[PDB]
Amino acid sequence: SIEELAITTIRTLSIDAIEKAKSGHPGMPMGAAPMAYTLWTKFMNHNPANPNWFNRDRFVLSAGHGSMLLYSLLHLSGYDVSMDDLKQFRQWGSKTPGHPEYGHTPGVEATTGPLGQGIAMAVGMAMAERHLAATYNRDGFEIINHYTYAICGDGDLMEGVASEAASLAGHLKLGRLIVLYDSNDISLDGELNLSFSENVAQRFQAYGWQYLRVEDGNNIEEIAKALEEARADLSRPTLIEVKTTIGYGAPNKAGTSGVHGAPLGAQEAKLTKEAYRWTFAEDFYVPEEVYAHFRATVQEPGAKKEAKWNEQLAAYEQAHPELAAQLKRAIEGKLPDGWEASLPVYEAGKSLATRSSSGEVINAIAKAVPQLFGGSADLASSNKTLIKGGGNFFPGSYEGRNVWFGVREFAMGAALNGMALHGGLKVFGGTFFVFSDYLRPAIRLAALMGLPVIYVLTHDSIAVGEDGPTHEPIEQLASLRAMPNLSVIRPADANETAAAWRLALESTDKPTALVLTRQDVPTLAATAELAYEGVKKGAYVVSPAKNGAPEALLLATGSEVGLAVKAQEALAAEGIHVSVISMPSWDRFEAQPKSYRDEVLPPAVTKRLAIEMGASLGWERYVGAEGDILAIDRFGASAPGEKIMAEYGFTVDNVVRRTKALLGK
Amino acid sequence: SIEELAITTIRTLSIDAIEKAKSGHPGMPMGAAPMAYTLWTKFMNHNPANPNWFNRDRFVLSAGHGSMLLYSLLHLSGYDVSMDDLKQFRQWGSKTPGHPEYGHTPGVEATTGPLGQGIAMAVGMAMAERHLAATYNRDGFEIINHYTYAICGDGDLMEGVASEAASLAGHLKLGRLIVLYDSNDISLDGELNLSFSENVAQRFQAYGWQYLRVEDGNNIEEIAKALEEARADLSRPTLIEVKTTIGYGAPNKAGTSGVHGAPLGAQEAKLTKEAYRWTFAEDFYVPEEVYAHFRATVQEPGAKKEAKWNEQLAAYEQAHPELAAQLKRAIEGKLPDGWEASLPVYEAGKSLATRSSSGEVINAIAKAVPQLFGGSADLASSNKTLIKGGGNFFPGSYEGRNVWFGVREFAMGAALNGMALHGGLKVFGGTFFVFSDYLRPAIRLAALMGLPVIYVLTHDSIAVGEDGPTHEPIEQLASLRAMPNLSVIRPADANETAAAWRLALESTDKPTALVLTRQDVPTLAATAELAYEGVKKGAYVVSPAKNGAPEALLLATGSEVGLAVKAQEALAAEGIHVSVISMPSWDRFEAQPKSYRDEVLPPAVTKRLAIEMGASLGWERYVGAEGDILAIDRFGASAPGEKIMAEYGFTVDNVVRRTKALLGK
Ligand SMILES: Cc1ncc(C[n+]2csc(CCOP(=O)(O)OP(=O)(O)O)c2C)c(N)n1
Ligand SMILES: Cc1ncc(C[n+]2csc(CCOP(=O)(O)OP(=O)(O)O)c2C)c(N)n1
Ligand SMILES: [Cl-]
Ligand SMILES: [Cl-]
Ligand SMILES: [Cl-]
Ligand SMILES: [Cl-]
Ligand SMILES: [Mg+2]
Ligand SMILES: [Mg+2]
Repeated sequence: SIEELAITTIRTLSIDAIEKAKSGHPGMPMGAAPMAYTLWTKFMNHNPANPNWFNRDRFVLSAGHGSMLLYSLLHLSGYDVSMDDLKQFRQWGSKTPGHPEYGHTPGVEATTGPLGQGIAMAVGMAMAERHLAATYNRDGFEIINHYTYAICGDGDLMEGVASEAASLAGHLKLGRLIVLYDSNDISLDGELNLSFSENVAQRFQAYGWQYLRVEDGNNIEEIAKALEEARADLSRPTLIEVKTTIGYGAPNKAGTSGVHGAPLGAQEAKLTKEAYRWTFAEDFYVPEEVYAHFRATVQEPGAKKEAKWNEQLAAYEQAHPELAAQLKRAIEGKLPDGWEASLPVYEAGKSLATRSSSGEVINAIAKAVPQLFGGSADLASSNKTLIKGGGNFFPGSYEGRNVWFGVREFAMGAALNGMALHGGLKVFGGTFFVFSDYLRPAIRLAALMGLPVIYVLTHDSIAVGEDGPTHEPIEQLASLRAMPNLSVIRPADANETAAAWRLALESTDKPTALVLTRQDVPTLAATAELAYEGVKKGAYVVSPAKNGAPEALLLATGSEVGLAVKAQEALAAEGIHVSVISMPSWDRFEAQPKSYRDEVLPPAVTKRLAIEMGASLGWERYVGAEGDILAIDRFGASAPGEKIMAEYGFTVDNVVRRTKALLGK
Repeated sequence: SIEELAITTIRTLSIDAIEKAKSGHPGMPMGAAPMAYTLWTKFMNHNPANPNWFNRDRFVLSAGHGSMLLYSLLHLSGYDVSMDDLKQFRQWGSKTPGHPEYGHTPGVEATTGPLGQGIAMAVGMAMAERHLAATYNRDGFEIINHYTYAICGDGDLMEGVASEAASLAGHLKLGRLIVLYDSNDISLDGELNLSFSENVAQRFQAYGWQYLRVEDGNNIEEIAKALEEARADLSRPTLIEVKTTIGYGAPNKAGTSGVHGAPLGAQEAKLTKEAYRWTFAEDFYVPEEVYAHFRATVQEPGAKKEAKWNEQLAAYEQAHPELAAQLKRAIEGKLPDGWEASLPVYEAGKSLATRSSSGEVINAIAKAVPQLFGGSADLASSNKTLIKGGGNFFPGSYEGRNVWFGVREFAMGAALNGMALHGGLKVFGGTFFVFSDYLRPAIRLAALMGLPVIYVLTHDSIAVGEDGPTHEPIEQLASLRAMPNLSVIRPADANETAAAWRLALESTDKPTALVLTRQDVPTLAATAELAYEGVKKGAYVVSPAKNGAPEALLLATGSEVGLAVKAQEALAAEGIHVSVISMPSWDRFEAQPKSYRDEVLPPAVTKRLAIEMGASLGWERYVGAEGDILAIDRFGASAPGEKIMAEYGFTVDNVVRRTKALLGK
């Protein structure tokens, strides 16, 4: 049968590439190839000629170690994955990295490897599909309509982020999300029973999922059957548990954890090929009949599906020209001409938390930017993230723009990544800066994939006060500044906050963390003028010395900028002139040339005090060896916030006092 | 009824404390007072006169926003929490912080606030209780035998950490763990149905838990019946869903999310006490007959119980004097005198990954230190954590010392906090450094509570190779360096690894992260002699300049110390003389006096190159303004590790070219 031979071809390309690499994970591709074959050639709607076709079904390999299965299917389907690419598995600069990397392989929809997260990112994709369908499907035109598939394994189902995401997806009745569970009773350290014994069916049923079981993971009629039932039932996400033998066919290693994560070896790979009836003498061998089978089943149907969808789009264009022009910009990642003029501008004196001015920026933008979409992990009323009038994102009204993620920071991070990968949306999530730790691995995959997600991180310091040190960030700032390709902006007032929002929405290729206060911040007088370009360049001179030549520089961020300005005013009354530097974003300031940075931090002004309510790690770069740091390198406390700040030294007097010491006065 | 009157006292005290603080969370205490009084006064075995009684039931309030419910029961029961303490809720330095703080309050077993983690810490405590029962109990002496209780809310049960922990606890059949779920259909933003609609009972049964439902959370008899059923089924852990009205008794605010986290206000407070029939008209008032009731239900029974256990203990001493002697030492936190003699010492040049030398050290410490208990998150084969011959921690064999946490990093981390809090064990957990992000919030809780937990974090760098950038740490070091009260050690070789393990085990008041390699690192010349004092001082000259007069300093950590010594050798062969500095721990170095710091880092020697395969943040502190940093501020790649390290510039020839450039040579 041609189906069997395609499946053996997949199994054997995967083995050989892993042998040549002397590295990788054979056991999962060997057992999962039939289910992956069946989904890829019989149910999934995609076009190898255009992996960016916007209405394609989205596929996610959550069990990322199995990546040679993905690459085998990509290559045989005619994606731009060549045979030489498969012979470069796990090699420097290749298009077949050991775990799936989005942006490095055509057709790969998401970077996985960190277990659990792929499922949750698929949930994100399925949410973007329903929200987009409800925004653009009008008057008989079903322009957004597609499934989200994922293959996961035992480890994915032990990770909490996948529990969070399954709960959320079932709650939202995401009927177009179908997960195939590679259920092989094996994890990395040995038998599944070492660590895991849940009734997975009963658990996914408690979330509101359709559960289906495949007894024989090699029987493609039982698999295709399960897939038909899953695609039929659009009222619930589906989990298809497919019982497999890890390393199926290896006479000595099938069913053992030894086959999870190291090459079969030349001896056992020979015996496996014999067990497969794979007669052929050559390695990396694909019979022409297999390329032909894949042409017939995938390449050629895929191009007609997309052609036929291009026809429906052209008619929608003519029927609904504005709506289609909006959709086309959304797909292209563009914002509506002139949206930015809708941003608020705040006068000096006006005092409100930067979480509150964030709240106002959001609603101001939300009208001008239809593509904005997001929410909070059960803190909308504290983070100030609600889009008023925007609607609740619910199965009865997927057009609603407010997502109620629940107390699931980590699912929220990864769903956000998934929505951004889908395309068509600008997306944000809110929580307390301290609990940004709960989604830390999702922030990392955003950075690695270069996804311009936006984190709304409020309650940024010890000024939080009474809820105490579990709720008071100290190190989180430093911990994000050290992450590559993560933009971090801690705006100093309402105007820097609108600037920060603007830059974050203009980002195309990296996540932005917005660090915001619980407590009021009075608006500075220069920021209305300078914030957008000032924040654009990471740091600037928000308040220059009045006598032009500063005797020392005060360096501050967020709320502390106001503190430093009031110290400046006290100091100049005494005849001591300093320049205050706002430093809303280290990463963007380091992106500028030294010509600019030297205009902000003039080398001749060696006396520099840093002022920031957070760990000191890193501050020596900017204050230098004659400078001083006023920071916090200890945990906080449970007390009114202005009192903590005082006992920790963030007072006008102590700033003046430390500045005077720097100058020998 | 005296029962009602005590329950109403709890409620009023909670309301009054929040009013006076003008901050706090009345909703949960108001709804959950009955269940907590029932557990506290009728089932828990505890002694207010000794909160450290070792065989007490352990209680954790996972829903830590309800702190005043805990402080009320502690005050009323005769723990060292005064009325003045209750009147200082949420104030500076007070014994009643806004969320419970272990070590800041008598009777408080864990710091909570961050949702989900309370349940998983309680799982760890129950794990501790069974490992210690299996170790010390003998026929006729069930000397270790007590329950673990927690109270959680809806938010706890959305958190991934509590799904992981529940799964593991069901798998481990921890029948003595009983969780009371305050099920009030409300969360912080509104109704539970915004975000959460699952069948909790069905999910928890899928884990292997017993599920019990109390329909009227004010009926203390129905609560008592569930606790009796739950305490009687020791084959499974129990979840009791207690249907409660949040803010019960407040005629306006009961059952709304506005009573979650703000004071009632004086009006609603008056109206609430009216509904309760509380007519004393004095804030912070306790009827004398309520104290007397708690003294009859808690104080006197508690002293009798500990006293009976102490009689038991002395009987156990007589019949099993050696085990009783070992038990007493474990309880008091001591290590077997002389244990450190057992640590291995490695000849120079012996070449071994520090994960493998960690493995060796682990089994050396384990043979000499019975109380060592630990495991990995499905990465024992790769982290090298297995205790050989130590047995498997299962219900067959709770005396087994190897714990299979599964792919549950965060539950692992939180459960380690639980075991350290219980007392009597030295605990560790293994996973990839890059996946330490998955347990970040529990690392923070260890630091905050000062628990000498040990993290075994292998695969520390790009040397990991073919698995790619999702698996290669970059920023993790900087992220842990910035955290208060966390010790981070990245040993240079096998001897610094031995010394690191020794210091992490010797710790009493802070956790320790061990940053270990995948790849071999040769053992340096001088570490056999210098490692212990050297790592103890955080940084030390490991290879001083041959001629005694350094032209520059090479600063390095971990596997890069090797590289630095080769460069030094090459440099010396051209007439250039540099000193090499090992810095296994920044935190330990900063704890040295300046006189010693200036001796390792002579202010005279301005020309310094730091060398570390991770983010640059904070190295300017040690290289200074005329310094240079050879670091990695980008993500990694999929390739053989050697290939990546060379492309990223960690080669002998490149360190030499940098050093010469520093010296204008
Ligand atoms: C978050 C995370 N933790 C740990 C790992 C290491 N790891 C990779 S696969 C795996 C488990 C393998 O078991 P399963 O998912 O059942 O896959 P199978 O071996 O059956 O292919 C683990 C722990 C990981 N990649 N991500
Ligand atoms: C990890 C984490 N996320 C968010 C918060 C903020 N927060 C505190 S309580 C809560 C949820 C409130 O619901 P529930 O747990 O049901 O408590 P109830 O209001 O019913 O007392 C949230 C999100 C937190 N403390 N920790
Ligand atoms: Cl608040
Ligand atoms: Cl104790
Ligand atoms: Cl203590
Ligand atoms: Cl004995
Ligand atoms: Mg498996
Ligand atoms: Mg609730």
